[PDB]
Amino acid sequence: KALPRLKQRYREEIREALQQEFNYANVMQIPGVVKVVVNMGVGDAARDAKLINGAINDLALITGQKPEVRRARKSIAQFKLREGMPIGARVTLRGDRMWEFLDRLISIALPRIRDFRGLSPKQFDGTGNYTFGLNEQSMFHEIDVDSIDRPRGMDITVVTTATNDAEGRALLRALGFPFKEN
RNA sequence: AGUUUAACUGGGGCGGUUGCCUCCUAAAAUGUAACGGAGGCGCCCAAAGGUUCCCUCAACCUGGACGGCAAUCAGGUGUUGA
Ligand SMILES: [Mg+2]
Ligand SMILES: [Mg+2]
Ligand SMILES: [Mg+2]
Ligand SMILES: [Mg+2]
Ligand SMILES: [Mg+2]
Ligand SMILES: [Mg+2]
Ligand SMILES: [Mg+2]
Ligand SMILES: [Mg+2]
Ligand SMILES: [Mg+2]
Ligand SMILES: [Mg+2]
Repeated sequence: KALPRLKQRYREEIREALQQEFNYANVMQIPGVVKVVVNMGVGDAARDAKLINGAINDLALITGQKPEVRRARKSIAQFKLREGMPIGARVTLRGDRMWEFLDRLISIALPRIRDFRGLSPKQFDGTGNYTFGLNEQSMFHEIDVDSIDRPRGMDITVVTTATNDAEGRALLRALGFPFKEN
């Protein structure tokens, strides 16, 4: 009875546009976004685990889902890290949660991006993938700026079903992220 | 005053060893020496035990920023090279 505007968009207009613009043999060659990944590894828990709790608090308030933290999958003396210390916080999505969060992000954080300049095609990998790292956490609405103690990191990435980068870029710009003009 | 004050030893003495475990020497059953070649043990564990269940890496291209050659990542060749 309730469902996200991007879900509808995908069903009716994005799918039709991509089909027309690439002449797929079948309807569903249309790649579809698979997983929005939201993790973080500070690397500072090796000296103090207090900041990890705050980062997870930010992740929970941003998502409402309870992020996990992983240990030192290997151990490195140079990084002063031993296996078993928690360094990486994760929080994942799927489906309606994926696209509600994506709509909120596109509507709020992107126009809210200080000195926003658009994102380039070239950080793809040719297989329809898209991932990079957030300047600052404070960009988000539900988070409180008066309570942020130290500027820490967040990431909410997107992925595709695209076989190559061509379809990935086509559908992604159809969704309408701010690609550069070069 | 009665006694003790090791053996191995390529002469003795000084060095080193003295039991146990792994490999090679070992001639494709076992076994098989040398002061031959090389390494460890005199523990750890209420779970690192039992069982049931889930699942499997690392190699890999990219980076909304720190964050770098490497921190967490997901897309999608991935057969122990972890
Ligand atoms: Mg894809
Ligand atoms: Mg006598
Ligand atoms: Mg003798
Ligand atoms: Mg002699
Ligand atoms: Mg001698
Ligand atoms: Mg034999
Ligand atoms: Mg003999
Ligand atoms: Mg020894
Ligand atoms: Mg058990
Ligand atoms: Mg992935």
